[PDB]
Amino acid sequence: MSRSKVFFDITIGGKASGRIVMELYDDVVPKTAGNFRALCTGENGIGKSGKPLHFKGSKFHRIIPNFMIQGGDFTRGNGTGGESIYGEKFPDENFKEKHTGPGVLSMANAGPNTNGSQFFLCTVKTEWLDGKHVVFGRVVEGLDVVKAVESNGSQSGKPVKDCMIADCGQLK
Ligand code: PRO
Repeated sequence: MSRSKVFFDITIGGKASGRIVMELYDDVVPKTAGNFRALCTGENGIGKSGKPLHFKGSKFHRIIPNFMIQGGDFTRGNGTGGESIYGEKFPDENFKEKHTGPGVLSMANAGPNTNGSQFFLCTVKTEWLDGKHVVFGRVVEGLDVVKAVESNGSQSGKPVKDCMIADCGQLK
């Protein structure tokens, strides 16, 4: 069945750098896709954390060259935070989709069954994450914008400048 389309407009050090367009796999992982969709639109308002359940304004706090760009921590901004629309953590829905190449959209976590709002966009094939992170979508436009963000990461994960999701939402 159906697939939602969502976007991020990115700034890097405040400079507009383009739009990333993502297709979600609502047909394979509807609960996982649906959480991410709602966090793009902001439609579930204020969460248990007291902060908006919305990626807008948040950053890619962890970026690793030749690996992936990671965001979604809109409560702590640093990898410790994030909150799903379901309330904090939800189980791994399935591992039907794999990490096959750059562009893959997958959930960051802290171990089995700990999905929140943190996610990553792969800049390479990361087969070693298969069966441990739930893949729920892929980039279909703006992979160049993904690369631009990637150039600001470091081996340590720390970005050299703020890569921000200046706007986001759903297209259809
Ligand atoms: O941040 C990390 O290193 C792992 C791989 C991406 C999701 N969690």
